[PDB]
Amino acid sequence: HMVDLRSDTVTRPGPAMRRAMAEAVVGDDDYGEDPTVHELQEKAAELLGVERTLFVPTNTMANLISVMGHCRRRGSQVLLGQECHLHVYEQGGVAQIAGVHSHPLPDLPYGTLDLNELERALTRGSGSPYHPVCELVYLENTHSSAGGRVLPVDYLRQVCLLAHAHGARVHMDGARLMNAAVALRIPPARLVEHCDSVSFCFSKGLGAPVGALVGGSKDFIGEAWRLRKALGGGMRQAGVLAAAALVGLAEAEEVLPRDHENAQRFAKGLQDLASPICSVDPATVETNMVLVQVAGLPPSELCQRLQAVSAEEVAQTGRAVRVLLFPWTEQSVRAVWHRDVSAQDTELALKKWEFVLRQLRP
Amino acid sequence: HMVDLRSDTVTRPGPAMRRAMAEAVVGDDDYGEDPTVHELQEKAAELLGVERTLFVPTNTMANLISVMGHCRRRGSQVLLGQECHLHVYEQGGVAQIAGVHSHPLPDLPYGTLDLNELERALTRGSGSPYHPVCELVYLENTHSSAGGRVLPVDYLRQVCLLAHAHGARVHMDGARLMNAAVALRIPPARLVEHCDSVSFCFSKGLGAPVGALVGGSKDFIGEAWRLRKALGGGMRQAGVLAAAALVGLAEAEEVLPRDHENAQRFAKGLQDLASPICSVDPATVETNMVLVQVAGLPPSELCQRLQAVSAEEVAQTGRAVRVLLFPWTEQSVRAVWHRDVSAQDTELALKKWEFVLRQLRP
Amino acid sequence: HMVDLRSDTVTRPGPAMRRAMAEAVVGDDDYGEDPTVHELQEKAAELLGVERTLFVPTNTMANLISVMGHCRRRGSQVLLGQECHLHVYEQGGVAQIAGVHSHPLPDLPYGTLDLNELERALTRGSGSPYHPVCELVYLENTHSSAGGRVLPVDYLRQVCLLAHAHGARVHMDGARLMNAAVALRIPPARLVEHCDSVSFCFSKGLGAPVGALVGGSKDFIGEAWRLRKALGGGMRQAGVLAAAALVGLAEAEEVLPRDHENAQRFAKGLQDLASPICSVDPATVETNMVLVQVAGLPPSELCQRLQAVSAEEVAQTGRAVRVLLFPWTEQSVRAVWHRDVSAQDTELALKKWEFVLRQLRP
Amino acid sequence: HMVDLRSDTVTRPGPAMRRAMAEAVVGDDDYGEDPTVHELQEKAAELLGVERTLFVPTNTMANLISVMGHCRRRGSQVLLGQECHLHVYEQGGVAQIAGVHSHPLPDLPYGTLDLNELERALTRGSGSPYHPVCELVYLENTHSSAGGRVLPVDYLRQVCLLAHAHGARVHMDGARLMNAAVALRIPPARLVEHCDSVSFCFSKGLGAPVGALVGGSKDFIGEAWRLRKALGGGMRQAGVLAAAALVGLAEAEEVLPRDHENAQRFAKGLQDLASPICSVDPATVETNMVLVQVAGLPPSELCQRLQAVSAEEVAQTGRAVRVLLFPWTEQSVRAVWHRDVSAQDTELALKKWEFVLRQLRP
Ligand code: NA
Ligand code: NA
Ligand code: NA
Ligand code: NA
Repeated sequence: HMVDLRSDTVTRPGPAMRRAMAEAVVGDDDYGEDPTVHELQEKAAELLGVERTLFVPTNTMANLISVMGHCRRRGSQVLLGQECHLHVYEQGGVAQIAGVHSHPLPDLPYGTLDLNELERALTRGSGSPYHPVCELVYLENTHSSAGGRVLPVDYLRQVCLLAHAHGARVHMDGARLMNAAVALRIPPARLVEHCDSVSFCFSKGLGAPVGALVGGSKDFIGEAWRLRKALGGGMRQAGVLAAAALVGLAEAEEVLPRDHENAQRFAKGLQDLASPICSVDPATVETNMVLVQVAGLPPSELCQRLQAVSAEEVAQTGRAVRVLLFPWTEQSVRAVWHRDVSAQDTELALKKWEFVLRQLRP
Repeated sequence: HMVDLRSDTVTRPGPAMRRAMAEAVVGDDDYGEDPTVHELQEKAAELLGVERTLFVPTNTMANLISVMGHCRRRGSQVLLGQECHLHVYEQGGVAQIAGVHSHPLPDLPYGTLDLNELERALTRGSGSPYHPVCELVYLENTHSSAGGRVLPVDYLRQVCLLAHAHGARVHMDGARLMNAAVALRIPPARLVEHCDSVSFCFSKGLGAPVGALVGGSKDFIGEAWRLRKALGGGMRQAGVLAAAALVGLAEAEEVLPRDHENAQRFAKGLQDLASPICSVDPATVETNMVLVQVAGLPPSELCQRLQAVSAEEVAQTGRAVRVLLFPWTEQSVRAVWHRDVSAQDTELALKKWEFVLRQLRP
Repeated sequence: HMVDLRSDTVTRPGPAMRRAMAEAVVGDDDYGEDPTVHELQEKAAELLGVERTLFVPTNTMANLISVMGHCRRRGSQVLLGQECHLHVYEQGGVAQIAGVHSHPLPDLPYGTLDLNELERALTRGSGSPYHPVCELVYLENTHSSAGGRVLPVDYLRQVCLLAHAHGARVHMDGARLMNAAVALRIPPARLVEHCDSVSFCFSKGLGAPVGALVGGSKDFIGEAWRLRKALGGGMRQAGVLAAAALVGLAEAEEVLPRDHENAQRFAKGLQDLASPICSVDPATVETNMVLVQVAGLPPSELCQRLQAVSAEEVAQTGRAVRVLLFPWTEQSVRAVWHRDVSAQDTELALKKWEFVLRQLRP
Repeated sequence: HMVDLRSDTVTRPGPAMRRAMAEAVVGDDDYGEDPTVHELQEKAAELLGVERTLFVPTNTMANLISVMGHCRRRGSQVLLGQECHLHVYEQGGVAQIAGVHSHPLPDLPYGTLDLNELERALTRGSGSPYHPVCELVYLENTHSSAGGRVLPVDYLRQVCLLAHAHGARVHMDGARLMNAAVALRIPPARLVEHCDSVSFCFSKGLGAPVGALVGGSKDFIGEAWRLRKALGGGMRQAGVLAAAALVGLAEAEEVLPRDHENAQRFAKGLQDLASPICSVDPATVETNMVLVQVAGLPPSELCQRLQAVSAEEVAQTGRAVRVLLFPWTEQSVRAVWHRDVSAQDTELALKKWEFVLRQLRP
């Protein structure tokens, strides 16, 4: 048995998705003739509260397009977080493709930026021609590096007021925006109301194989077409991929709560072990991610034992569970849940954790 | 009835493709865990005679990655054709994304570059620190703007000898490389032997919904991984798309000849009309493209009548055929054939052409 | 003795210039406090018929700033000549710094672009989102690679009408704009009336050691300040350099005619030699440049003998004149006159030419 | 009377400089024919312990060239300080011109980077293909935003050891490197030994009108020639500017100590006032900069009164001193000394400060 808790991208297509792709009325998206792409775009337009949307291959390109479509002035700056995906895990494309300066701000605890330091950054070069013009504030809901932490609607409101005052636009990396709205029990459009543009991934928690989109005003999405074309994302018969995305877009309000519940149950069960090696605050688990603090054991070696299977595991637990994880920081590991991790898989991992912890118990 | 001859991109998935997508063993390609992507990559590596390949969303990104991975020096130049796809229909991404200077050379007749002007250009900045360092010679086989003209193997050899002498690499835009190998009756690797890297489109004549790849040495493809990731093409479960691509890769050497025959038959049938309005030399038709010279009628109005249907069309011909075409030059229109145009569709178009020409015969 | 006819950049400061630099009321140009910079900027503003000007280190940066300030849209194109300085001798900075696509057009004979091919290029992507947006037409008066050929006021008018129709701006590389206006006997502002922006070099024919400027509307020059700052041209006490430039700006209408007369006299004297090796049409000499066609002798080797001095030269001519030149094409060499070449130096070179030609006379 | 303490850039040419410019043996530096440029370059090479140097218009271009010549890989990162000049006051040219990602680290107190956060950053993407390749560590000696704080030789050594271990190069922004070497009483080459490249400004404390240079190995400076040419800094007769630079380079080890003494004396005199409004620790004054902490008064209004002159100022002090200063932070102002501020000017400022403080003493 294998429980892959490394990321929510490993979701494989389900039966409904696989048929939807093969039963998809397709066309040339470059000519604007794929109806299944057109459906996904307009369904997500109402879901996200934006005028238009634009299907893109990845959410990485979705962010790259947004930065390029907002930060167009030569000498423009984006205000972003120090541990957001755009700054860390996107090859620095803000500079090597967009040519836009980045001023990162701290946000590690709760995925939020200090609105005082935001005001300080938005005002330092508010008019001076000696400083780059900050034209975009980049937010991440949920924040992946912080542990899937939800950004409150109130924090979203304040950021925009501060940004829109100093003449800057607001984009939200909504790679896990459905996870945030599921946790807050609010419609997803209430989080995007306080934004100019948004990104949205289908390949993560929703279960789709490939797909993402940019959302915003009709003009911003119209300018986004040329940027998607130039970056290499002008696919032809992409209604094959939009069909599976439409299925997961409809199954979000029933699949994602299960991943949050499995995350909470795991965090509780791991806390009920009281081990000096591993510590988890079940209240930090806001969505489908559990950040486990490891002490005394290198996070890489803990993952190695959770993935390994020994005869003694079959002695105490009875099963052979290979728990797959990623070491996140130097003292922590990250587990992420999805629709392909069952609730009994969650219990199987907890028992694998029990065995592993006891073997390395101080 | 409707015959879409605007481009070979409008190829829609067949039943075998649609089943292959839904029956695909998929995984996270970003982690290198999609086996169907690995299969398509390894099959095309042997087909093209390259060490490795890399599945990308479009051939536009495949070309962009090749330029970026070859023209890396600050102050680098690419030698390309004046009417090649990279120079005209890719939003100038060689400059706005790659930051690479372009020196275009004429290529309109046969898709070939004058080896004298190439040698002169390769020598002007061979050592001078006042000129950019030419690091890539960009070729297009087949050449789309010229009418799918095939580049001879000997011409390919000479270009490399001239380039490899002055320390430049050779990339071939093989968006229609399978069409070239079918016309030349040679395996595709014999055209790529005289290259460092190559591009290869699946979404055109091969019938796939989405997909392309970059080919070359293992080192070049390893550098291509970061460029695909940074440009936004690092998809996750892309074995869904690779599965349909594998079907078209196996059906190419039997589907594309039918498209060449339909193109030749159409050009002949148009030549057997002897009309002063339209003229086509059936010897210029080397592949699946027919460049029709228009006289007396603006090329846009010819396309409008071929798509339109009138009561008199049902009087003279008996059917209602909507032939879809794109005006190409100021005095010509471009027709491109694919697997979704049947041989009787070609005859239906020829009859629609007859009617249109006869109404405005002067 | 030495007559350097390689370029007009080798002009060394005169006595009036050297005192003007040492007697210059200077200040911090970055703070806008250098009055000698302010004087040169406003004097050139009236001279060129522009609202404002901006002193820059080189004319290379002046062009780079103009392209950046006009071609600001992501996916913008500049229409320029194939043998203009921006395309050939500026390290392809239109792409590697500005990130702007370049569509070069032929202009070799008279430095003019075929207005039909200009219309064709300005219309091909006039609205299509598949093509880059042409936002700048780049002209060169005089054209250096063509042999200092003057662009007529009428040709300037037509280009602008064609450009301003399709919503593009016009910049003129006026590195030798005073040479053009001196030849046409018109004030320099009459050539810039048909332009949006202009460049202007002081280090060439005017005699200054360092300096250039960008001219245009007050907004374009205000946006140019940030671009000059970012590229590294925000000098501090540059009134030292502006003072020498103001001297040459006042001495242009008395120094430059002498360089044109010496060029014509040389071309005549060389034509009155009737040598099969060298040929010069004295009517192609429009300004201070003479393009000498060489046949039977590699242009590099002719320059080597003109620079060399032998005992036999002292036998036939009596003097030891080292004529310094540049081989320009594969069958031509380029001579350029300036204020540091005297009229007797011109006669000394012609005699050195006589001797050299006779030694290699077929 | 007027004391300009806003920056050390306002240094105006002295008589020896003004004579040196007018007595300069100049030539075309682009052809490598300006001997005075060659002299300044060779003298600074021995002074800084580098193989070669390259005269550039500004130190902004010198830094831009260094970043471009080090951070050349597509997907490269520079490790720099959060308040360093490259990150704040250079229009983000690291991205909008160089296309290089920036990971800034805190440095506000002592201008030093936390070697733990540096090691952590140098290891996060030491091999991972998901992270940009860190190729340059950027240091600033002295650190301008921190108040001219000197970086110790030992701290410089450790940074290189950490960088050279993880395969990164070290560049030092030596805009005020002579101020650092005067404070440390060491030859300047001992600070540059722990570097690959360095920058060096002449227009600041040294007194020159215009000029700076890049230093490093012969190969790095050879690559710097094309970058200086492409950015627009390839001047012709720059021995005019190099001549004045040679004067300040020889007068540095006797002029800069006077500026350090005036800064210390001022800070002491301000400390001997014991005012609740303004506070300065004279031990933070390491060079020619005094960071004055302001309380109760917005820093802008303090500068307005120090520049203003009233009848009561002539009543209490007897003179009319206009002290020119820049508000630096939200609670501080920055004073910088240079050769054009005399020791009695410092006493006149201190008396102007006394008056201003006493009027608003609470
Ligand atoms: Na997925
Ligand atoms: Na297709
Ligand atoms: Na000069
Ligand atoms: Na100065």
